[PDB]
Formats: sequence, C-alpha cells, structure tokens
Amino acid sequence: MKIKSVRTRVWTWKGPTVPPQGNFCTNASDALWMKGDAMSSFRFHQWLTCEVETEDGTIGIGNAALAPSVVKKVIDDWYAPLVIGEDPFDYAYIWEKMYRRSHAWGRKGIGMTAISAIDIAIWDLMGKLVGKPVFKLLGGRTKDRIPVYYSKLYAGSIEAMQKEAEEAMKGGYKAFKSRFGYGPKDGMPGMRENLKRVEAVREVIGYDNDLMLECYMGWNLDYAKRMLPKLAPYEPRWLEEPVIADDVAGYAELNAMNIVPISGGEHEFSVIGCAELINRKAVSVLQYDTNRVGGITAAQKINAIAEAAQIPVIPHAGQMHNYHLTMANTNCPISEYFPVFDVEVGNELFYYIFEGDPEAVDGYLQLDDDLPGLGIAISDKHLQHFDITE
Amino acid sequence: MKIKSVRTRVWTWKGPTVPPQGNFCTNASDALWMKGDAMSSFRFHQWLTCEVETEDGTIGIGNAALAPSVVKKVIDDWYAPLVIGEDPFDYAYIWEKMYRRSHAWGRKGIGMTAISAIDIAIWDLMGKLVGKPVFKLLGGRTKDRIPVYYSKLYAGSIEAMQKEAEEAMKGGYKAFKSRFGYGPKDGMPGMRENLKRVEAVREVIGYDNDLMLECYMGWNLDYAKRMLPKLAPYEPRWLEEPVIADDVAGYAELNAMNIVPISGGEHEFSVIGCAELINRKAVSVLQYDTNRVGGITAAQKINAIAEAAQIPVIPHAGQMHNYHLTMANTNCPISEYFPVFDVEVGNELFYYIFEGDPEAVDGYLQLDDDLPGLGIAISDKHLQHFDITE
Amino acid sequence: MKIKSVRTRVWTWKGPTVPPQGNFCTNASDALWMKGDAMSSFRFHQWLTCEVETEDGTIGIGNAALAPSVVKKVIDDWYAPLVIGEDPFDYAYIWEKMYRRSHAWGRKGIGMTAISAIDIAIWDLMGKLVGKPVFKLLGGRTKDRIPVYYSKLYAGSIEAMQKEAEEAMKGGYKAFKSRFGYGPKDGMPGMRENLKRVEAVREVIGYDNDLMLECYMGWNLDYAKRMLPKLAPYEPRWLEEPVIADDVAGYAELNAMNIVPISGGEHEFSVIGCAELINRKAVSVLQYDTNRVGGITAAQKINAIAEAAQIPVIPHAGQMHNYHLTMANTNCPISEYFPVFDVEVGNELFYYIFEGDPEAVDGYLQLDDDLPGLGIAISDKHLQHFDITE
Amino acid sequence: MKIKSVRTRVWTWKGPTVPPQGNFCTNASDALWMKGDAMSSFRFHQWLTCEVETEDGTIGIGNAALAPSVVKKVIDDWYAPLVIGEDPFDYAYIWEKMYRRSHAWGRKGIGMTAISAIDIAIWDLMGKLVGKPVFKLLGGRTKDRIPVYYSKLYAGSIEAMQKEAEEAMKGGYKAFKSRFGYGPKDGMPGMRENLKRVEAVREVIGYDNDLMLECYMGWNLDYAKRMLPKLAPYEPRWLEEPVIADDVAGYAELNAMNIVPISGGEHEFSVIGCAELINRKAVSVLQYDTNRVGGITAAQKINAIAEAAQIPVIPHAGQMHNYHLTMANTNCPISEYFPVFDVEVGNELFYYIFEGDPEAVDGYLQLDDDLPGLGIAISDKHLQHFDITE
Ligand SMILES: [Mg+2]
Ligand SMILES: [Mg+2]
Ligand SMILES: [Mg+2]
Ligand SMILES: [Mg+2]
Repeated sequence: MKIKSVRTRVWTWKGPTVPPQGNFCTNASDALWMKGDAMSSFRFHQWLTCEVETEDGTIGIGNAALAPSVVKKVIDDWYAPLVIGEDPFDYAYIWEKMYRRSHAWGRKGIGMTAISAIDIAIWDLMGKLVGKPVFKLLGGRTKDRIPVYYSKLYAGSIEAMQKEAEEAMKGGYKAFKSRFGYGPKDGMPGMRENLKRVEAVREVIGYDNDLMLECYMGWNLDYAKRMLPKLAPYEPRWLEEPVIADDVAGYAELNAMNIVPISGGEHEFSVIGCAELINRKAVSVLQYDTNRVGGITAAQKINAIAEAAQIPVIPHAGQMHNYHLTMANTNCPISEYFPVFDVEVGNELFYYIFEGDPEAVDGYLQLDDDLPGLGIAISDKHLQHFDITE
Repeated sequence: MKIKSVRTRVWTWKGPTVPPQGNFCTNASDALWMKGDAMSSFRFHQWLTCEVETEDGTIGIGNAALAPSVVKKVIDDWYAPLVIGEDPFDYAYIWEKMYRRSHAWGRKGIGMTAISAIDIAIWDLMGKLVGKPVFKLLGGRTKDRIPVYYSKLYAGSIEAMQKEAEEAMKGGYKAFKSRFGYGPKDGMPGMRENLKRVEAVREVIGYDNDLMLECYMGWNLDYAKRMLPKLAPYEPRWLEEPVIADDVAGYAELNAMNIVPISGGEHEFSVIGCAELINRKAVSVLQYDTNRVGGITAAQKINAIAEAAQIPVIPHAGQMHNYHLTMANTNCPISEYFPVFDVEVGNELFYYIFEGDPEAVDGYLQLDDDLPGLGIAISDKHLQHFDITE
Repeated sequence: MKIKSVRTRVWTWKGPTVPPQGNFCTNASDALWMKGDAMSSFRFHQWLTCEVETEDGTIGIGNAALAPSVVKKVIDDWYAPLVIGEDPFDYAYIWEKMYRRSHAWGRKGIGMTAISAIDIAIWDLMGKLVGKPVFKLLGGRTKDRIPVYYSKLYAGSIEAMQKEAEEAMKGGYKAFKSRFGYGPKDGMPGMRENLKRVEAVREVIGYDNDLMLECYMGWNLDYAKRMLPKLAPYEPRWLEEPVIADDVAGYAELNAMNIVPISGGEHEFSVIGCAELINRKAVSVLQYDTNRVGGITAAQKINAIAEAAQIPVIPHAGQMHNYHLTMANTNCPISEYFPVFDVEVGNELFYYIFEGDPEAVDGYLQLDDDLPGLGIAISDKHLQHFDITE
Repeated sequence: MKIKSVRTRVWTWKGPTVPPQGNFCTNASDALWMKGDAMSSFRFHQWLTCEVETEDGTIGIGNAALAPSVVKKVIDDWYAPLVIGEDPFDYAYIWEKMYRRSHAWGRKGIGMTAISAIDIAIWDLMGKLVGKPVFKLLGGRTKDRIPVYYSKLYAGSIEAMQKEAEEAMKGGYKAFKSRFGYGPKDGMPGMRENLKRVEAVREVIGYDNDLMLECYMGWNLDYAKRMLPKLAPYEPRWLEEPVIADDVAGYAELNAMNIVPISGGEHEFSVIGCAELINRKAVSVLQYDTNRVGGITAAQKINAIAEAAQIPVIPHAGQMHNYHLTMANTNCPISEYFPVFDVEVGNELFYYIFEGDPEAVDGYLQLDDDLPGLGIAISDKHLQHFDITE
C-alpha cells in the first residue's frame, strides 16, 4: 500500500471575531512602535489541513497553523513529491528525506512546519491502516485520563479577569495559565500592572491550584530577570516564553536562576532543536507543538530525550496531534487546553475545522482505546464561515 | 486482544564446544589470579527464550543471554503478572510498570535483562498482530541494506589470526573487529604482544578497510590511556570497553582524549543509563544490546537520544532484536555480525535456537519488508544439543 | 581455616500485618495508574539469611531484603562456588572475584545485593574467628554512643500523625523522619496536603528537633524543584530520594540548588556507584544500605570516600550490618532507627528474624566492645510466623 | 523619500547545463538511499531578484537563491506591506519589524531569506539615494584590494581534478577550495578515495598555497572526527560544514579538537544565530551568506561580533552583497570566488542575471570608490535563457 496523493488546503475564517484590545497579550512585536493590534501578525484566523491518501482510499489528516499559505506552497511544490509513492510505514525515512533534501532552508520555520503537517497526516494514516489509535502505536495508555490546565485568561480589567477566572474554576481545573499585558516598554508602572493581575487571578483560583504565566516572547532577558523575584511570591508553576525564541542563551540564564521555572519551546523546531533546549536546560518544561516541531515522528523522539532528562513535556495547544503523544509517555503529565470559544486569537479555530478533539470534563480529557488514527475528521459544520483555497 | 501467558525457557548447550585457550580475550576477571579459563564466567553456553502469547494464540518471541536461569526466575515470579492481561499495544506502559515496580532492585542487571526479553517478545507480538515487520513500526527502511562488520578474530598465534583474517576478507566486509589477549598484568611485554597482533591483522585486511579493537572490560583507565598513543598509528575505528562498565568516569576521560574513539554500552542498562553515556560523552559509539538494555521500547528511545547527539548507535550482537532498530534510524549506520560458527564463546549460540536471523552476503544484511514481527521462529533443528528447562 | 559452606534461606512472613492505606508513602509506582496498594512491590514481608560456615563450625551471619528468592538463587548458583574453599580473611579478593566474574550482569541490583549478604556474613565470621567485634576491625569506637533518628511517621490523618509524633517524642530522639503521601499526580492540592502534614509534625516535635522528609522515589525532578522553596520554611534537615535512583543527574541538580539538603543512596550499588554520587555531589547525605550496596567491604571503602568529601554517611536502615560501620568512622554522625513494630512496610521484619540488634534508649544505641562479630544471632522466637525455604 | 514598491521575480534557467555526475559533492542527502543526482535538491537553477523602489524612481536591487518561489511568496504577502511607505534609512527598524512580526515562523530558513533579499535591496537603495557605495556607508576601504580563494574543484577522476587545478593556478590565486565526493556510507574505502583526491590537488597547487576542503553537510560528527587526523598532514586551511547545520554541538566538538580548523555558517540564520556559532566557538571561520542570514543590516552586526571574537568572517559566495561588507571590516581577510562558468551547480547563476560583480584578476577583486550602491544592475544579456515569473 503506497501513498497516492497529498491534498493541502488553507481555511480562512470570514465569520465574526472578537475585536482586538490593547494590553491583552505581550508579544515579540511590542518592542516596535507600530500602530494597531499588537497581536495582528500572531493571530490564527487561518489554518491548514493536509490529507495524505493511499491507493485504497484511506486518508490521514494532518494540520498546521503557522503561515498557512506559504506552508501549503512548500508541501505542494517540495515535499509532496518526496512522499507520494512511498509506504506510510517508512515514516522515519520519509521524514528524513524531507529534512535532509531541504536542510539548507527548511530545518526551522516554514520548512519544518510543512514537514509537521505531512508527518501528522502519515501517522493518522498508519493508525487507520492497521486499525490502531495513534497513541497505541506510540506506547499505549500511561494515564487513566489526561489532566489539563485551562489556557486563556488574557490580560484586561481586574473585573474581567476575575470574572473569567470564576467561570474557569467551574470547569474543575487544578491549573490555569494567564497572559501578561505589559512589558519592558511599560517600565516599573507596567511591572505593577502585571503583578496586580497575577494577584487578581490568584485571589480567585487561590493557592490550592496551579497558576502558569505567559509572556509569549514579549519580554526580554533584562526585564524577565528583574520580574522573577517579584513573581516568586505568587508561586507560579512556570513563566512561559519570557524571551524571543532565538535567545536560547537567555532562556538558559533565566532557568538557571531557579526563581521561577521557565517554560518554552512552542517556537522551537526539529529533534535536535528541542534536544538543545533540553541539554542546555533552557527550559524546565518543554512545550513544542507537534504541528510545528516536525510532526509525531519528531515529537516521539523529542519525548524520549526529555524523559531521560526528566524535563516534563507539555505540548503547546490542545489537539489530538498532541494528546496522543502525551498519553503514551509517563514524562508527559498534563496537556494544554484551549476552551471552545469565539474566534479571538485563533487558538480555538481548529474546533471549527475538525471534529473529534475531546473537550475537558472536570479538568480531564480522554482518548478512545479503539478509535483508529488520531480520531479526528474534517468538519463540514462551519463551511459557511470559511473561504477554503486548494 | 490481551496477553494470556508468558513462557520462559532456558536452553543449555550440551553439544561439542571449542576448547578454551589462554590470551584469547581480555576480560574483567583478568585482574584476579584465578586458575582456568579466564572467559569462563562470560561465555554464553545457555540462552533464554521468552514467548508472550495472546488469547488468540499469536506468539511473540523474545530472548536474553545474561544469567539465563536467574532472569527466568524474575520473569516468572515478578514480571509475568505485570504483563498478563494487558494489551500488547500498551507496551510503553507495560515497560514502565516493570521498571517502576521493581526499581529498587532491577534498574540495571538481572532486572532490566528480564524486562528486555519480555519487551522484545511484545514487539514481535505487536508486529504479528498488525501484520507488520517490527522495523516498519519503528520507522521503516532508512537503508537499502544493512552493512555489517565481521566480529570475531580473537587473539592467538600470528599465523592463526592472519589465517582467520584472510578467510574473513573473502566475505567482502569493509570492517572487522578483533580482540586483545593481553592486559595490565602483562605490562609492557603484553603491550607489545597486543600491538604485534593489531599490526598482523592490519597486514591482512590492509588500510582500505576499518579495524575495530575489543578489550571487553579487560583493561583499566591507566593502561588504556598509555595504550591509546601506541594504537593510533594503526588507525582503529574504535576501542571497545577499555574499562569495566562501572567506570563511566573513565570512559569519559578516555574518550575526551580524542586519540582513538572509545565505544561501549553493551553492559549499560535502561534509557537513562544510556542517556548518561551519551550526555557525558563517555562513548563515541554506543553499543547497547537490545536484549539487555531494556528491550525495543527502551532501545527506540535511546536511539532518539543518540541520534540528536549524533553519536552512532551500533548495537552489540547481530540478531533481529537489534537489526530492526538499526534499519529504522539514520544514525544506526552498521550492525555487528557474529558469523555462524561452532559453539566457542557463545555469541553464535542463538543461531542454534532461532531460525530467521539473516546471514551476511558480501558484507550486508537484509530485512523482509513484508514478514511480520521480528521474522524469527524458535528452531527445532538442534534440540538434541540442548537441555531445555521450563 | 577455610570456608566450608554457604547456607541461604528465604523467610516469608505469614503472620498478621498492618492493612495497607492510601496516601501512606509516595513511591516510584505512583506515576503509574495501577489499582491496589501502591507500596505492594516495595514492602519487605520476606527476608534472606546467609550463613557462611568455616571448617571448624564457626558461622557468620549475613542478610538481604531486596528480591530474596532471586538473590538466593544467585548466591546458591553463582557466588557460593567463588566463596567456598577460601580464607575469610581474603575478603577483599573474594569480593573482587564476585564483582568481576559477574560484572556483565551483577554490578547493580540483584547481583550486588547477593554479594552484600555474603560479604556481611564473611565479616561477622572474621570477627568471630579472631574474637573481635566487627566495628573494632573497622577502626573502633569513634563515638561514646550512636545517636539515632526516629524513622517512621508515614502519611495519614493529621490526628494520627500528631499522635505518633507525640509518642515518638517520648523516646527522647532529637531527630525524626516522616514520609509524604502525595506526589506529582496530585498537583497543587497534593502539595498543600504535603505541607499541611510537614507543618503538623513540626507542631509536635517543634523546631528544637530535626525533621527529615522522605519521598522514597515518588516525586520527579520537576515537582521536587517546585516543592523545595515551599519546604524550606519548615527547615527540614534533608529531603530523601526526591527522584528515582536512575535520575542521578536530577539528584545533582536538586542538591546544587541549596534550598533543602538532598539525601539518597539506599538504592545505589557498588563502591564506584556511590563514589559517583559523592563526586557529582548528587547528595548532601549518603544513605546506602550495607546489605544492598556490596557489603561491609564495599561500605568501608565508601565511607572513606565520603569522609574525604565531608558528605555525611547515614546508612539506610538500623541494623548491626550498618551500626558497626557507623561506629568506626567520624563522618558517620547518626544512624537511622526503625522502631520495633508490627509487620507494616517490613523495615521492622528483621527484628523477628535476628536477636541482638540494639534498641534505642533516650535516642541512642550502643555496641558491645567485647562481643565478637556483628553481635547477632538468628532467632527462633518467631518460627511459627514464617515459612522458611532453603 | 519613502519606499513605493517591492518587485520580486523568480528567474528559472532553461538553457543548457552541465550533466550531473556521481561522487561529485557530498551533501546532506547522501545519508538517504534515493536514486538520481544527490545534489538535485541543492542546485541553484533558479534565482530571485528583489527590487525596492522609492517614490522618486530610485531602485535598490536585492537577491536570494534558497527556495526562490517560496521566498517570493513571503516577500509579496508578508514583508512587502511592512516595508512599503517607510524611509529606507530606517533600515534597522524595518529589519526589526520583519524579524519580530514573523518571529514565530521566520527566524531561520525561508523567512530570514526573504528578509535578506529585501534588506540587501534597501542598502543598495540607500547607497544610491546618497550617492555612496555600500561599502563606504559600512566603514569604507580597509583593504587596497580584496584577495579571493578559487572555489570549485568538485570531486572527480584524479586526471580531471588535477587538470582543473592546473587551470585554476593560472589565475594567480594563493588559496583554493575543493569538494569531497565520498562520505560516511563509503566507509574506509571512501576515506581513501577522499585522501587520494586531497593529495592529488596538493600535488598541483603545492604547499606554498592554501587548500580549503568542503563537505557541504555530507559527513557526520563520527566520520568527521575520524577524518581529521588523516587530513591534518595535508595542512588544509579549514574543513567546511562537516556536519548538518542543526548539529551546532557537533561543530563545537570538532572545532575544539584543534586538528583541522572547522568553518561553517552558510546555513545559519539571524544575528543571534551567528552570534551563537561565534560564542560557542562552533567555527574557526564564519561563512554566512548575506542573502540568507538576514541581509547587510544583519551581516554588519555579525561582523562586529566576529571581529571582537577574532574569528574571521569569509562570507559564502562571491557577490557584491558580500564583497561590500568584507571591504569594510578588518576581520574579513578574503572572499570566496566562484569563477564564471557554465550552469553546473548554480553558484555561478547570478553572473547571468546581474552585471557588475567583479571578476578576479591575479587572485584579487576590486570595488569602485565612487559607484553608488552595490554597483550592480539586472542584466538583459541572458533573457532568452530564463523563464521569469512575477
Ligand atoms: Mg505559549
Ligand atoms: Mg564488545
Ligand atoms: Mg529512604
Ligand atoms: Mg560551503
């Protein structure tokens, strides 16, 4: 049984969205002085689906969110030819072909993202071909159920943030992640605005629950080092992406301070790429997203490396392409969970494109031991809200 | 489909054997002053087979060579109960159950060896259950064929060693491994006896081929450091196990000298165990044996770690439990090949117990893309040469 | 005078026991999701006695608790032949014979445990042969009496834990060790349950006494790093085995943080094995158990290494095989003391098998300057509570 | 004066080319077992031109060779909008806008390549706007003329390689770079084939001239370490890209051996990206290509970092986008020079698209002190050999 085709489509949301607000989420563009929504270039109002079909009609479903139209071009023009005609079960070799043939320009970023979408599809395909859930092929059930942390709580008025925290608490979660809305340019006043909101969330979820904090590459080494001592009293479980992805040295410096655990990796690429974060102890928690880092083939290898180093792997984003990996490794304790929501930043956009991603129940997710593949299908429920290009 | 039983048997060779000779192979016992064959406690004239059967009668075949009778007792009394009743495809969880429940006493040695035999069996079983060769489940075909290095050439008279080298050359190999017969206790005279034999082998295979040298834990840090400069002129590809397995610090010191690459790992256990050798750069080439280190589940993870570090993995021993792993990873360039031979040290004993292990052709081995599992079966060809206990 | 025989027996308790309770003691199996008593595979309801007798009838008594039936098989089949016919006073050579001949599979775990039981017996034998207490042969009296810390206080209701602490205080101890009942899987709520119990014990013993905390390999690097800052206010003297034994790198990372001293080693094997923990500063306090690490011959060497590094040695378990070593070295300040108790976890099981182990008086233990050997004998007081297999 | 438009075109060569040959140039795809020309995915038979025009009609010319069609899409869809309407002299800010807004997916690879083409164009534009050569704006004339090393000598028959070397010598160069045609998979026989060709080139150019050796990511850490001692006798000035670009740790290990200087960087991206190679001493010579690494803005910063570390910068490729930078920094001693040639690998393709790149005279290149900008223009001499898409 050989692969016959690779169908890649870009889905562009054209339905209503939540209007952007200022001091909502710190980001890498804050350092500039551009007008408008600072999250503009980071929102996901587009998504990519990648369907790999074999001669017998079986179809595997992969996906990606980073620069969809460009990633699609890479898949169509460069990678599809390296995949078509191959046995899905030569997945490691197929992965290596893409990685090496395009090494000059694709080892990180666009290239690796395209590899990710294809690879995820190939795994869904393999699972379907042998009638096994992807997580079973990866090792099976290491957890009776997957705990998740509520991931949202963007910065806003104290009233709005506490209102959301109260609502989130009703979900039964024992961990919550909130975003900062102020950074370096805001100086000390901004530091106080940040601390006031960390405290506000703590007032609602209390100290019997975990609180993770998200910077989304919006701070820098200097500001982050000065914030750590101020954040420690609030006992955050981790501080995510305090610096831009290129500043790995900064990550290592911050993490070695042992004031507040540093997490990151959603913007790191390839097995070696993540292996470096692990070996250099750049992070206390690794958060690659399988649809960016290189796919399930790469993520499985990364999980082995992180497990040996005993650095927890908690993938970025709550989707089946991550849940299956987490289920199969003891060093993957919990998953990130983006609640179903209106199209805001876009992390929830996949809920409108796919059917099958589990929803949290009392703070836990579950996988089906018998459902082959990833257990997802492309949805036709919101076609009227999308402009799909092929 | 659940596992129904675990059948473990110890096969004891009672047929003719090659009489022991002195200064044949250096080993960890050389440091003592015991009489008799120095390789006595290291020979493999016994082997263990482990058959894991599911309710439908499908059987997976695993094996082990270290302390067979003791390993069998551990499997029968401790691990079998943790395996029976489980889904073979929860292999990572099954592995973790054994590893953690027995962590106090089994993380290395007897315990991990028992885990290895069971795990290998579970993988053969999974392959058969879904009709796929084990290497396909692990990643597929990364090589058109597997190159191998001829592994024998024990120390002896110059005439005998050169005669064997001439014969080995007819096999078409481009790499050969030879053993030393003199160590620390033999002082400088022994160093010269060693160098004379390295040179003798080189005279036959020439410098257009690779030559690996084996110490089998028979030297020590001191002697090895003094030998390195003397060996370098002969351009050996690597020096294997120059020190006892516990002396990891010694490994690291020797390897860091960058005079002759140091290899090892056949006596290291668990994923973390091998991860340490990799991270500490204790070896330039990692050589765990899948039927010792923790099985295919562990070996697959170790291969990911070694690949990211770019330290080649060339498993100890040439058997299907290693070949399949090697085939699926680009960082596994060649395999060790023990030629079919009379029962001498015992590394060739598995040829008398199993059918299916490929034989070298012009220095290469091949795997069948369609044969499910490991592609081996227990042989009934030499039952009269064994006393099998169950 | 030569050794004539080695008699090994496994004693299986069949008398009443204390029913298992949940959240009693964190352990390496907590990470799984198995049903039943989490301490099941760790309890010691069996014990091994090893009697080495010389031609003149003198008998030395050794023992071991890890996987008794398997350890016995190793002693009977592999090590006994290397010991019989030898002079007990060639103990270092006898030790080396076992260590090197079985190095491929016994350097840690089952093998080293078997070596331990035999070696301890050989020392008791030597002491009897020359009419000297073992501690005298090791260096003599470095302390007027041996201080001990009360070791029990498993996790339970606050009322039960404080009740035990009150009772323990009546013993006059100036140090107490308590176990955690919650770990990683319990998240922040579990962290609070842990802290509440640390505080509860502190409320009873106060701050004029020392409090040690035990994780028994039930936490992981991540969770432990996050707990350290929370534990510091309670001023614990040390945090024991926060990670599984294989994670030595984790030990080193945690210990280097200098927030709470990290202790460990009860699950480490051989002289080099412990030397690595010392050199890598993996622990602030080393706790090997002589009947696991390699016996008195190995423990004596380890004590020399730890003393030079000035890392206190406080052996795991309170038995004569440890007390004698502690008495002879200035760097061994106190001993662990398991109070005589009903058969619960099993650490107290040896009290039912041997006679002679000293009991604490006002927080101190004493050794007899004239009693030859270890000063113990096999007891016939509880034969009706055991099924002894030979 | 503001930027009005960004015109990006992809030029596809459709004229005659030199037929591919085996064992011509080692590369990252050699590790696979694909059929056909191993350099297929690495050849440059396409090129990209990027023209940035201001309101007054002044046009700056930039370019790129990596994945042209994809890079073009990124420029047209993502970066053009961030550039149009801006003052060319806010180049550092323009650069930062692109780098940060697209940081999630463009920090390396496609994204940074697109930034490179635009940035180079902006510099050519600035030079034209103020009537100054780009090198003057960067610091001026630090060298009376720029020495260059002849870069070609691909692997082939000894006769062909020596014939080319003889011809190259007539050019007056004092340095030459040659490529290997054998790698890891070829084993020792391949090592000898490599050494035979290094020696053959040395026989022609002698030892009064420098010889650099190119691996083009075709070897691995293992093979490279074993080759170093064998190459040293030939006194190569450096060994280029012995490992794939992701293996920075490997680079550092190899370079630290100090056997043969290691060079690399043509596949590294961004200022921080190259800063890491410098700080980690991954290379003895840094070779980024300005039309890949991030443009002249980034290259200028990288040159400052390399100069302080005293690690020579010798940019990959001989084109004006590199020559101007080299001319302005004392730590940039020589430039790589691809001779004008038929379309073979494609490194010479730019000669058919642009007019103005200087040609070597007796081993030196010269820049015009009065010619504004980069001193190049798009050529109409070979339009019939190209299919240009806009
Ligand atoms: Mg994040
Ligand atoms: Mg070996
Ligand atoms: Mg303990
Ligand atoms: Mg190059």
